Amino acid sequence: VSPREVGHNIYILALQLSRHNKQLQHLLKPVEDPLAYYENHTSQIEIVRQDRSMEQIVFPVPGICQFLTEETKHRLFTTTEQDEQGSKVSDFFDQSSFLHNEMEWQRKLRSMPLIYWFSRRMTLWGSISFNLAVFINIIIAFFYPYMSIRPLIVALILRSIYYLGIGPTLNILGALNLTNKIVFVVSFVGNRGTFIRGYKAMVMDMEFLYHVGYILTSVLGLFAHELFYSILLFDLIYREETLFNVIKSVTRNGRSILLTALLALILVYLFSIVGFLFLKDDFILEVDRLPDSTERACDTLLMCIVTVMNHGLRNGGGVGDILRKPSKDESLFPARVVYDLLFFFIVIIIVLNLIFGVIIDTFADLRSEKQKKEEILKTTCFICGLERDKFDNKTVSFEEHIKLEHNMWNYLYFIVLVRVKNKTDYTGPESYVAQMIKNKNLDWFPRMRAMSLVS
Amino acid sequence: VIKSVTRNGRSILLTALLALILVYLFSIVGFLFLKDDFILEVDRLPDSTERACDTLLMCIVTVMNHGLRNGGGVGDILRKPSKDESLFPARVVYDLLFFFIVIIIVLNLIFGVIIDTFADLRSEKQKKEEILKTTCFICGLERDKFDNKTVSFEEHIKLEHNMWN
Ligand SMILES: Nc1ncnc2c1ncn2[C@@H]1O[C@H](COP(=O)(O)OP(=O)(O)OP(=O)(O)O)[C@@H](O)[C@H]1O
Ligand SMILES: Nc1ncnc2c1ncn2[C@@H]1O[C@H](COP(=O)(O)OP(=O)(O)OP(=O)(O)O)[C@@H](O)[C@H]1O
Ligand SMILES: [Ca+2]
Ligand SMILES: [Zn+2]
Ligand SMILES: [Zn+2]
Repeated sequence: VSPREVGHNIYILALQLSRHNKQLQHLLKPVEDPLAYYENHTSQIEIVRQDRSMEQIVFPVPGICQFLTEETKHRLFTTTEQDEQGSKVSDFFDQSSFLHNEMEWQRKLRSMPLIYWFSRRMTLWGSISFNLAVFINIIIAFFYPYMSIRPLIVALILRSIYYLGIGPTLNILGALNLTNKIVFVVSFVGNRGTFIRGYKAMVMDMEFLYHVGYILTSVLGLFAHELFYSILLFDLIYREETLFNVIKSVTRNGRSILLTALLALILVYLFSIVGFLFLKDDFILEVDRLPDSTERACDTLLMCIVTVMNHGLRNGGGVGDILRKPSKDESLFPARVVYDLLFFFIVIIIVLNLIFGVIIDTFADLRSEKQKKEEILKTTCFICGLERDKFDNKTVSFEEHIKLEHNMWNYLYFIVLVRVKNKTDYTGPESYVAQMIKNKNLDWFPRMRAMSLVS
Repeated sequence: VIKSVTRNGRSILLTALLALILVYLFSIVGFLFLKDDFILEVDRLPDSTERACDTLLMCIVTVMNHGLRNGGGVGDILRKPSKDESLFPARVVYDLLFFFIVIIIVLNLIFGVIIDTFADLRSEKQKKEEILKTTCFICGLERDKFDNKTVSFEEHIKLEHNMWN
């Protein structure tokens, strides 16, 4: 038995009693301070019983709950998605076991000082890696083939190049990049705790495979050929969230873009068939022969298709740009004019612009989705889903409702308490919530209801 | 109109850095495999062709300067290959890949960002104007609360909740 636990229980009893006594309410207010400690370690939630009645539960916060990370909290709060009924409770509750496993990993990790310290500088390791990769690629670009502190680093690199040489500078930079990427991967695993789910889950994790590929590329740059260092420049997309969104603008409707490209290819095949059938003599292409200056590019259907696809798409005016220039007196001049105008209109003006139109549409779609998600998150309760306008002209404000009454993290703390507490010691509401969790029922989370609003 | 471009200038610059990285990769490939094809015509002030891929730096400069500025891409300036050559399919794939990846997509991301910014500015301006016109500055009540009331919204904002008062 610990006096602190008994004091906390008596404090919870006093808090419950103070609802009907103003003197107790005043005395329990904190001015080291026992009241302040109990107040920072006490939490409260609202639950709905079988009889659709709302009850306020006050419980002490489990000790393991102090190890939850602000990055994990922000990530959950910003990624949790609504369900068909428009409720985030399903996903937020589904992540509870992962949250508890993360708390236990953090508690285990903080006992290992070196590894915790290494895990605390993941951003530093990544920045160092990116800077080394940029410098290596710049040196390669500017010297290949051969034979803030950033200004200081550039000066040291110039001095190393001037004294030792480009090869030795590149070798030192590569070794440093490899050591730093290894430290970064060790820090990444120690922090994210991805092994906690399992070796299968860790392998399935895309970030971990991306880092492993980074490591392999760095090894290849160091040993096989320095030119493999260029691939590391792709880390810019990983590092930048705006560039990633810009690329998403294109990768969200990639199926649409590819179908448009297949449609362009089909129109090119048809135009090549027509040209082979009727304009064979007009496909004369000039050629710079290495040590005649023109060749026929439509003697076979395959080659004609290749010529059209390669040149008409890449020419502003279309296929007609590369074709032999016809004389007005020729009997096929109107046919050629119709051919050229039809290709330029159908393929260049319309089909080639469908890809850019799809990209623009995707841009707008991403903008609208992001705005809607931000609006919902900012102006709606995470748990109950009530809007800010329901709390206007109310004793309790929306901010207090989300800070004290329906705190999702307080609900998580209750779930962890129900998980850690022995079955024999459960109270009424603890047992009800445990039974509901066992039965896979979320009706105990409030929904569009608030005790402060109704009373 | 200039704000339409300067609001997401970071996005434009990141797109340009991405274009530069693709140009660096394409230049590396060309130097490794298409060195002989980088022949550029030159008007010498008082031979008429020069090799523009003898070093990686110069090749990068050539690609960045000409392939971005040419509608058809880098393939426009490269030596024209004969179908009988054993590298003709490689050259075709090179040219189509550069024109598709760099010109069609990457160069259009800047214009797409500009258009998106245009729309964002339009929507923000409309929302701000609507709020200002149809909401009380002080109390924030809308016009629809004053319908069928002795005191109208205009009188509420002119006499009752005057910010200048
Ligand atoms: N149900 C909810 N609806 C909306 N926002 C919520 C909800 N629960 C928590 N938040 C927000 O999530 C963030 C986490 O709140 P939290 O209780 O952790 O406060 P804190 O300021 O980080 O902690 P402390 O001040 O007690 O050290 C805060 O922005 C809080 O407003
Ligand atoms: N709280 C408010 N909400 C909305 N509009 C307001 C508010 N207070 C003032 N305004 C508007 O701001 C402008 C300034 O009003 P102001 O009292 O100065 O009237 P004025 O016509 O300029 O003066 P006067 O007629 O007395 O010489 C007017 O358009 C008024 O409608
Ligand atoms: Ca009991
Ligand atoms: Zn609530
Ligand atoms: Zn008012």
